[PDB]
Amino acid sequence: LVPRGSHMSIPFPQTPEFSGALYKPSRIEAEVFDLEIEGVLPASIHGTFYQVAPDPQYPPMLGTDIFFNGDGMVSGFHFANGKVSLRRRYVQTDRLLAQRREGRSLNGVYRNAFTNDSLAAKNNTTANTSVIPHNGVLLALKEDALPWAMDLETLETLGEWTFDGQIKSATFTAHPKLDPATGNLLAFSYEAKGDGTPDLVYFELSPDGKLLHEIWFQAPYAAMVHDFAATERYVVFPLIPLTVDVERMKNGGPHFQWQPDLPQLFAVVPRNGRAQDVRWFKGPMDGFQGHTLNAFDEDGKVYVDMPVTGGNIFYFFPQADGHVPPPETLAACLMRWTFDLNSGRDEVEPQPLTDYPCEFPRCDDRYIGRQYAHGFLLAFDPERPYNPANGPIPFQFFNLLVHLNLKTGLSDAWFPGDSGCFQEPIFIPRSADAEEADGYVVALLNLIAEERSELVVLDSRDMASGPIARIRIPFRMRMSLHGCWAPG
Ligand SMILES: [Fe+3]
Repeated sequence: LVPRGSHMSIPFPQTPEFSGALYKPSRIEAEVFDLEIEGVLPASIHGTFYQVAPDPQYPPMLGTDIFFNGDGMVSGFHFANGKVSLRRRYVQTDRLLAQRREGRSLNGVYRNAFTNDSLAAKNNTTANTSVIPHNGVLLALKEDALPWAMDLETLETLGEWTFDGQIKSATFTAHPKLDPATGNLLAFSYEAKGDGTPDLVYFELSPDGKLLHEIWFQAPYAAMVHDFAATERYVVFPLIPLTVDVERMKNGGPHFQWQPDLPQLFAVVPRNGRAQDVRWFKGPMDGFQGHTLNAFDEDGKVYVDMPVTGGNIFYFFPQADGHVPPPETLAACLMRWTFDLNSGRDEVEPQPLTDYPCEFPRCDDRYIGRQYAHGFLLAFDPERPYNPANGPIPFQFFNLLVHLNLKTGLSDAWFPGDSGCFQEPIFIPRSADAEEADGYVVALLNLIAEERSELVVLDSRDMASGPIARIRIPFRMRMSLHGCWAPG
């Protein structure tokens, strides 16, 4: 390093979080006016697939970092009349612009601003986790701060979005939902009054941005609430056993720490209710709640479907003794939780809906919060062939794109070959008439031995047959986090 002097950018680390087809940095802001398509893209698909990826503008100041900490890079694939175009742009966060001003990374440990350079922006957010259309803009979200608005067509950054000053929490979820009956934005905040606070808030916003209802209450301790579930009548907050200690953070340590002897906790509250209506339920220890597939309620009972994993998958938030289990050890599958508000019992056990591990679930947007029978999922089957030119098996490697029928319990999956894996899918209805889950499943396919990327389109009526269309991208797309479909 010394012979590089002080005027070069420092090298990226040679760690797994910066290596291979999935995690090597890209940093490409791009416009591709027309994409090559193999196969036949249905001409009736009309709208934009937005996705956000962490994609660090600079090598991290500390010489190491986690995937979840990268500057948000939003892609929009716009589908019209059989043609697809791509725009990819950074969210111009205060954090990004400060780093660009200095020409280097100014930010330290994930969600620990005490370890930043004093020239870092005050707002620590990277707006890197999800995207959703709301009130005429695209919101780029990350759960440590308010979201950042972008122009739906150009992906120009509009600024921090405060919802016309109505949202008074310190943070806003990256897992809001759109209510399919009203178009309301259903959202929440944890650590809602600052670092380490136990405050939780539910928010409900009209499609035109008006705050319709809020419910402030407190958890028994500060914990990660990554995703949530909203039904017709209830909201459920899953508190993952990852706890916050501000003193540990002042000393340079991680924002969260896994607690292996702390029950999974759920707060269940009426959607139009108040703090005093909150009820708490407890699940097993040493397990953690994945992303919500869907949820609904009927009579006394709230049902929530999600992956549940039997131990700490977050190696960067280790328990106090430093131990982290080998990810391969951990039992995971899709589960249904049932919260019976009329029962005597606080204690819940999740019931399996699959016998295989999976993540990145997607239901039909039109059935969010309602009784439903279908989900799309990514899964990893370790017995499928794996081309050794892929390199070592990366974090968030999923070699199957799956349609699960909840009525029969059967799965219909596409395997893309031994050099392929997937990013989070979206579902596009075949028409506004179409029955539940009848349409197209669209996802990025990473061809990791070639370091190439395609956006694939499958027909939900026959997933095993593979793509009806493969949209070739002329550069490698880094692994992403969440995306959404915005219908024209
Ligand atoms: Fe998420």
